[PDB]
Amino acid sequence: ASQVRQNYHEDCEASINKQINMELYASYVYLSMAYYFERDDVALPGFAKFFKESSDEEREHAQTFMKYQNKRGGRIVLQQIAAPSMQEWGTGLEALQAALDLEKQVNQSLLELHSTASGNNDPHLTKLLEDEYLEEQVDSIKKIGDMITKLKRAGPHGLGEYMFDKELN
Amino acid sequence: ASQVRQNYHEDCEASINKQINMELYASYVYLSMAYYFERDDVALPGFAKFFKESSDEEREHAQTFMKYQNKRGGRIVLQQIAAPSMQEWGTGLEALQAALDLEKQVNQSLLELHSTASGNNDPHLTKLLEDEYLEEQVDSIKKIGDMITKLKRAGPHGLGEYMFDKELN
Amino acid sequence: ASQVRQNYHEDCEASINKQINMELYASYVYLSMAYYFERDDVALPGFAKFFKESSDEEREHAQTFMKYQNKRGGRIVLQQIAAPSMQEWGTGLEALQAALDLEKQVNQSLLELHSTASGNNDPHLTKLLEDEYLEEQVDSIKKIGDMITKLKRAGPHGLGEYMFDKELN
Amino acid sequence: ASQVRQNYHEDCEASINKQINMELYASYVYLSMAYYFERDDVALPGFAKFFKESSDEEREHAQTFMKYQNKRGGRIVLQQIAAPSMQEWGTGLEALQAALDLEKQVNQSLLELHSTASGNNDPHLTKLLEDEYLEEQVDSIKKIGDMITKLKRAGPHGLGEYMFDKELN
Repeated sequence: ASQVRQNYHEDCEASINKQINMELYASYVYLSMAYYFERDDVALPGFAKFFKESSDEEREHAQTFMKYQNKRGGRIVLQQIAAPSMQEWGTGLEALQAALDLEKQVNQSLLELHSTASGNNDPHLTKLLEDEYLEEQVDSIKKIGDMITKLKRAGPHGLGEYMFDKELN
Repeated sequence: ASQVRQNYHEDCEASINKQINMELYASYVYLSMAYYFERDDVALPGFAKFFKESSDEEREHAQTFMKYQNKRGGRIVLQQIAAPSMQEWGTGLEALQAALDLEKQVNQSLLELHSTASGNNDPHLTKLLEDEYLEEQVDSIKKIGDMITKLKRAGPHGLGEYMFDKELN
Repeated sequence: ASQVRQNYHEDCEASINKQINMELYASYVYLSMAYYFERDDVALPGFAKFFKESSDEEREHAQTFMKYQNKRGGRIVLQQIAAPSMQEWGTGLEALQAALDLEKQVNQSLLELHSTASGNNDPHLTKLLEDEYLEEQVDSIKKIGDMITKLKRAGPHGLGEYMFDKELN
Repeated sequence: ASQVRQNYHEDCEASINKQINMELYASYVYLSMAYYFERDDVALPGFAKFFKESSDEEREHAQTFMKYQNKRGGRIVLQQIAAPSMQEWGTGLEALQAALDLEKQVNQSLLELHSTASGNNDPHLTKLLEDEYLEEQVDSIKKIGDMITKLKRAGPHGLGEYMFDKELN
């Protein structure tokens, strides 16, 4: 084992590698969306900016887990990153609904990892998840829910979509 | 009696305690509205801010009356604060209409207290009400009336509600 | 359910509503004390300031729970706020002893909520309680205990009460 | 009559001259107290400062009434200023108790003048009294009451009198 490893279970190590892949995949989905909203026939620069920022945040979350793996003496194992499930994401609303679903999937995975850490009596890892992942994920979910409500109000097509896009920009 | 008490009638003292309770209740109604408009399925941050500010103002008015009670040598008696009449407040417009009604109820109570003070020849208290309560109350009622008109114009649902909410934020 | 709700148990949601009511009640008790200590026949401005600050902190803690309820997709339900148990609070020491007792009651309620959250495997809520509630509550209890000891030393009546009041102001 | 006089009754004019004399007398009492507390065998510089300030305030109130008399076209008539009722004022507490009594006497006179103005339908004069006299008088009475309570606490003789005197200085 690593000279640093202490109280770090192999199941937690493996689950962290899975989470790294999931965050990189989410990053890729959001990168896809960011550039979809910059197509000449879409031209929603607020949505584009929102998804570019989201993409960067997910990549940063993957990097934090990679740093964490090394901190604990586990070994990073990187796997293929799947293509995003779509190439075209539809309306602003459809992309936000897809984002909400993705953020809830990621949250579920993080909560499962917390359960694994808790079951293996790893309080350093439960603390990391609580402070660095679970809080950001709930805030992201609340933010996207609010945005969906606001966009539905502003009436999710036409002038309302145009105006809502300005508040993101 | 208090060493400070002079020309301060028991009916005025009692009415001031009633007014403290009414202002705290109004504060509580507006607090309820403020967080209703921050629900993920409502997401009207301008309305939320407006009602949070209104809540703070009503609490400050209650505190000013508590300080006044002590200044005159009366004794503050605090009673239960009723639950707000609703848990969910409907549309932006419905909440403003409820607020207008509440502000008029509070104004009527203040005007009754002015009449009690005047009838007991208490010019210190009539001055307090005129300067610190009645003017703010009329301004509040005018402001909410204007807001209702503006929201009805901007057409009180959908995009217009979304846009009006921005002017409050 | 809310579009945002995930891993949020109805018992936790209900317990948060109870905690909101308890914090608003504590706020009301401390507001009562703040103005009691500004009576002309009491005139302890340090104690008044201490209890006004405490009142504001408890109100802010209620608001943080209201924001939290919305963040998780639960629904705020507001109830009547009871009158403070007293209208007159006795000596500085008696008010501090009442405050200590109240702060321990609140702490017990928070610890019960932590137990409920832990039992429902809600690490987002256990983290909130640990970081935003339980630490502040232990610090408040230690501070009030220290103050009680200091006031008993300064000999809890007369000149000593007068001098101790200055350190709060 | 004066070229400026309008809606100004002779009874109000006369009562204002009486009030000028009363405020000058109060000023003289407080001047007496201020220098009593600077005797070598008294040496309470906080009390001295407090009464010197009170003396100046009462003189300023007399001057405001003199200016008011001229503003309305009445004619100032100045009378003898009585010697203060005492040459030696006893303890700090006895002087504050004498001051409270004097401030209540002055308040009663002002309230009588308000009643005279109101009865003669003189709203310019009722406004003056409310804004420039009655509010300051209530604040003064509250302040002196608080001081009496604080001094009785700090235990009105000996070390406590010495320490209370510092908060005034």
